[PDB]
Amino acid sequence: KVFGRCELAAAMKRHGLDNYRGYSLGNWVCAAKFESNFNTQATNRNTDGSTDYGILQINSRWWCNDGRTPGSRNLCNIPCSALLSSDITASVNCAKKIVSDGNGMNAWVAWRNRCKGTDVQAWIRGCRL
Repeated sequence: KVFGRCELAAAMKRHGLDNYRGYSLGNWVCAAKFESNFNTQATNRNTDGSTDYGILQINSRWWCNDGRTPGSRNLCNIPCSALLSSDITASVNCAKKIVSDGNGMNAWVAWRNRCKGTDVQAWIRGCRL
């Protein structure tokens, strides 16, 4: 499923991400944007050998089991491919765990590299929420 920006912000807010663990909604929307799109089925391969899966760009090193890398810690207890669902609930739940268990959003590679330091609230401006 593809979302538009405000559509996705509204869905993430409905799922409790606004201000979760201290992070305003735009942080989460920011880290979802990949290859010019918001797509539940997207994957981003990284040069460190890991891959970011799905709408919330969850990284396979620690958080999900990609089925290929031996010794995967799989902290969200989910196959990575299962984060490519049309319903965002599993991805939300895993992202909440990243930030909570990982002690802040520096634990989320996509956000750390692509969103940290920017005016993240721009991602939710102009939307019904």
